[PDB]
Amino acid sequence: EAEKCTKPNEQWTKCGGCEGTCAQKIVPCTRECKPPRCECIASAGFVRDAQGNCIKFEDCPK
Repeated sequence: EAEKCTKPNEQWTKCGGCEGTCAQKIVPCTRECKPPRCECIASAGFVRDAQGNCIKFEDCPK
């Protein structure tokens, strides 16, 4: 109801910074939340490929 982003994955996220991987949907990160801006979203299910590529969880290798 508040998606002001265009490119895929990169969606509006108030607290950015770290994220999750295809092995750690949740990475331990203190109060290191980046300012509000379009970026990846772990709470939704986006993971960063080993190449640091923010992509849906299903967009993972085999």
